[PDB]
Amino acid sequence: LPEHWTDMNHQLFCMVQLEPGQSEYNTIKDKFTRTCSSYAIEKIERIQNAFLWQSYQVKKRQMDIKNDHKNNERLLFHGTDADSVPYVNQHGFNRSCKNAVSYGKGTYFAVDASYSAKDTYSKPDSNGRKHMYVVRVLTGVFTKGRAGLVTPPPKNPHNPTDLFDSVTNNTRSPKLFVVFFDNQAYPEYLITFTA
Amino acid sequence: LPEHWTDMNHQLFCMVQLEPGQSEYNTIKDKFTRTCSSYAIEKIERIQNAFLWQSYQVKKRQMDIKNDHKNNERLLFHGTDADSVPYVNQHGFNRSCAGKNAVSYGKGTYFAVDASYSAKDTYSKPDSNGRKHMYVVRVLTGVFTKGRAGLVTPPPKNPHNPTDLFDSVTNNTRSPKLFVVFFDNQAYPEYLITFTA
Ligand SMILES: O=c1[nH]c2sccc2c2cc(OCc3cccc(Br)c3)ccc12
Repeated sequence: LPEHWTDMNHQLFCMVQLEPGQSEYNTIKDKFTRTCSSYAIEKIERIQNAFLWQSYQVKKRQMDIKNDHKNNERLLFHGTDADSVPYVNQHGFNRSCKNAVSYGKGTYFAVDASYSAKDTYSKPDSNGRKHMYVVRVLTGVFTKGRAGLVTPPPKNPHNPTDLFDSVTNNTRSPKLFVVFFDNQAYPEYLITFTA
Repeated sequence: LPEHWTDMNHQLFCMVQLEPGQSEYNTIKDKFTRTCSSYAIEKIERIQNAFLWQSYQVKKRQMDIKNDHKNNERLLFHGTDADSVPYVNQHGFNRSCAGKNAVSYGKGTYFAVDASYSAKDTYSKPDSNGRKHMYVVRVLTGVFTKGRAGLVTPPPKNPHNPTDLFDSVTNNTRSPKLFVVFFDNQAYPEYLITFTA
């Protein structure tokens, strides 16, 4: 388990509220304020989920072998409703769980926090609180998505089981990625914020 | 990787044809013929898929820790069409590709206790040469309950703690004949039986 995690008294799941003004909080807040500087941050939590981390790291090691390079991970954003937050913290992102799915039936992740900050995604709750994850995503080798995909396309129609790792809206200048498998995304931080 | 697998000389995938009279072949044939005595096996292949095995074994270890001393794994059957076999061999069972079952206990991947169920033409569709295809699958059934057609994940054990889930669902908890799983890497395709009438 990562060095920057804090001790969990022999437990496997903890949400740790970050200390404002320390390097870790500052780094995550800056990623958010790059595009969401008009919002108000209530708190940032580090998600320490040993099981989800384990499964994700196995997939990363496999994708690093398959792709023969270690440039397969991106840090992306995911806005969701308050009622989904406990599920994501414990189980991560589930493609089987309203919004447009124009690039395929997977879990969507934004390059810019401002996109995930839309009320359609980070739905404000009874109190006006909005919720956005900072997510480690194994985007790997990607291609343009399209409606109705249930997996990424093959890299070559001649070898139909050798797949792209993810899809995007635009390969030259991506603003969203879609992944189609359990444990290709690790929810690393939860930002609680208002407009 | 299991020590009795063939050496794949650094390759990550291969299908190994088994020999009749070996215990490994005979136990699978016996498990199949217990309910499919009218069909005849062409061949049995051991599926050696390093990446699927790694991710499955991680999930098994997690479930064994979480459930504390449950037998979490069952050996079940899955009939499918020839067009799906390359994908399953490489990538396993994808709930997003699964058909609606004639009796639906949820939107997931279905596995049968009896080979006879998987042997129905509706699952193990005969190909253009009359070959039918059935996997023998290690499935992490864990702690289960009776499913419902509307499920896209197993239900919670307790409605006041919605994130603490059953591992799988079944048609009948007293006499299970099918199980449904809703997550990737909860089922390892271990053998492929090719068979005919
Ligand atoms: O942060 C997100 N959270 C959630 S919760 C349900 C969908 C999304 C989403 C979709 C996203 O893209 C959907 C989409 C799909 C097609 C065109 C355009 Br533009 C945008 C991007 C980010 C998120």
